[PDB]
Amino acid sequence: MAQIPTLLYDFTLNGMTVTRDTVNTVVALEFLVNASPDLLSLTIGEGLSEETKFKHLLVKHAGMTRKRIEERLGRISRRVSVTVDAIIITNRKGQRFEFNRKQYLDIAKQAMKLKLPGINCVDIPTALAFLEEVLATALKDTEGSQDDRMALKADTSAAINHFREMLK
Amino acid sequence: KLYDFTLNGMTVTRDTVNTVVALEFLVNASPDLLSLTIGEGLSEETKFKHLLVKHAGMTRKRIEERLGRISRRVSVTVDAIIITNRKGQRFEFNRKQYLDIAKQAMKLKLPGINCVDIPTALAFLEEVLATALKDTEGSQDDRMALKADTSAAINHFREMLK
Repeated sequence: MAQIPTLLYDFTLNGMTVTRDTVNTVVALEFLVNASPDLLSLTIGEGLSEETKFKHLLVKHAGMTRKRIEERLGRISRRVSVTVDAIIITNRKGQRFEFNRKQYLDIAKQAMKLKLPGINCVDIPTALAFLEEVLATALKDTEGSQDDRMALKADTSAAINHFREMLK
Repeated sequence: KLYDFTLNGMTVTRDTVNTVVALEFLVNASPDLLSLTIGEGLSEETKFKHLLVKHAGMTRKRIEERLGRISRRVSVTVDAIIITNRKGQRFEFNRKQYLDIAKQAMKLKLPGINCVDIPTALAFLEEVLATALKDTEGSQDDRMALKADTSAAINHFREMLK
């Protein structure tokens, strides 16, 4: 077993206090609905089920700092509504998309623990979705050093190719 | 071959390497990277403890590679380990105190995927999947879906490197 290394109510959203778990689910769903088709494709790729899209977006956002996810919450707070039973996302045209809170809080807990129900393996695609965020963040962190960026790409490329060969 | 390591002309043990490397990460990793790798809500000592045990799990080849790349940002003195950030600011840590904390950190068994080094994390996932794909008791349909989904995830990951 493995899990996302980033592990209540200490966040605020539309005048109400919420958990980090709720914030992560809200921000992931809002991105799912309102990111441009191009940004969504670049972020998670194509051919995923809606629940798997959420899982991969969730673990990327669950790694954000408090500071950065509070900045996100502020930017999108007016687009979201957390009710007793639902998380409701409004798109740029005013259409509302309802997501069952229970259902997505359970999906989120699966994803944070990299669990696949009924399958004896870590959720490898979700773990790789998280590692993509690690890579993207480490790459920005080198952008004033061509050497450090090259070493990071070369070392990661070697590892990802070794992992390709294992499946070939 | 040298049993210990060389840092800025000084012979240092793996214990010192692990502590230097973890402290350099703590100081110079972006807050975004730190959150991804160890989470938040940790005290300053606990941040180091988590970073220590994670870097201690890196192979010698990978840690010796890291050591070379950070050597220009670190200094080991009798009393202190000194980390310099990209702005020239110096952050100093009592060397004996943090070597002692490191011995305690070595006792931690953390559940998070260890991603202070991305190849290390990918090697863990590769091993875990190889095991699952070989235990043919369970569902062949499940295994073929997992293999297909993982290949697609690897292809999406690869795209970030071009």
